[PDB]
Amino acid sequence: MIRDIIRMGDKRLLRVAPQVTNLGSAELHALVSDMFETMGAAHGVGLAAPQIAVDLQLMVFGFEASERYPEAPAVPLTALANAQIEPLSDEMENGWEGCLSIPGLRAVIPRYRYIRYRGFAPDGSPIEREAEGFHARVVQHEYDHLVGRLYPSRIENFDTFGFDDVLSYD
Amino acid sequence: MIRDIIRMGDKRLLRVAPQVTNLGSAELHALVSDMFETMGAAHGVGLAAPQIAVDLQLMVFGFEASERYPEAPAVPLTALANAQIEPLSDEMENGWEGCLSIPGLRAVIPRYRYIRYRGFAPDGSPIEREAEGFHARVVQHEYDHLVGRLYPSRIENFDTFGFDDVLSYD
Ligand SMILES: O[C@@H]1CSc2nc3ccccc3n21
Ligand SMILES: O[C@@H]1CSc2nc3ccccc3n21
Ligand code: NA
Ligand code: NA
Repeated sequence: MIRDIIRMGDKRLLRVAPQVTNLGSAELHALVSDMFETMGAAHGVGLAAPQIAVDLQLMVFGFEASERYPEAPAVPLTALANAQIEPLSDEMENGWEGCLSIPGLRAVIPRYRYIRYRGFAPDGSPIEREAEGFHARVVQHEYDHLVGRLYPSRIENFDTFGFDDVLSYD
Repeated sequence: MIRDIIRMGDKRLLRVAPQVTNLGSAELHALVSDMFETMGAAHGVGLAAPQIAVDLQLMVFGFEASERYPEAPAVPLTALANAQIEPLSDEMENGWEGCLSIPGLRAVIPRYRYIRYRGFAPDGSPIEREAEGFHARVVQHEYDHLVGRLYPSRIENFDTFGFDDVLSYD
């Protein structure tokens, strides 16, 4: 079932989300299924549960082909509970981000080029991966939702922030 | 004649505008007339010429009653060329701002409570005023356009940035 994606300005995007404690259950499966469905109808590459007003440490993400990032390598379809992130180097990298809770806009945002992330699949099996580049940037971005943070508070160059149909920065 | 209001992301909002040198002329009058008309149809309280892709140090502003700031005292209808601004104290004050080039959004922005501004009416007579509060905040905001600056780069508390129909911060 497709859920409403709540928009920047809602206090529910601002909360610190608690852990998921129902791994392997029917309720988590249905929620995760809703999130992939919702991500998909809105053409997202990642979606964090608080963007659907569900206060949990959960995100889904991934795709083969993105309408919005027609330049980006495939990121595996992934549902991730209780995400923890560690930078594997200090190399920062700039890239374009948008967000389904901030429709119509995009900005350039610096993120770690290399990370490891860890957590659990919805069936409870553990997940740990090294990620680089866009894959990494997705996971760091969806993680910020779980701590009540959106991309605008990460912008360093406000010349790059604007509407997607109008921007012409490189 | 109502002009297109260009949207955040256009490089033309980012420029340092040159001075107006055609005070008292027919061309400036028609431009200023267009700006009041454009401000009015979009329900603005201020409009700076670069928001209409006109690269000049010019702004119009003022109103008796605002749809968007139903709480705010009347600010006199004013067209101002070659604006210069000086804070008359260091008291900063927070208040809500939006912008016609950033439709649908608003944030809390700190501005000087007290200023003086100086420049010229379109007929060439000089203007100097002390302004406080909302009047001051309008003029400082429209001035930032003339130097290629929008309000998001002034936000200190990103919890207050969001869509106008969704926000519930105090
Ligand atoms: O603009 C898209 C739609 S959803 C999403 N999550 C993201 C994380 C990083 C970079 C881009 C995105 N986007
Ligand atoms: O949201 C409105 C529409 S235009 C404008 N210029 C401004 C300057 C300061 C505070 C608010 C505004 N606004
Ligand atoms: Na918060
Ligand atoms: Na600039």
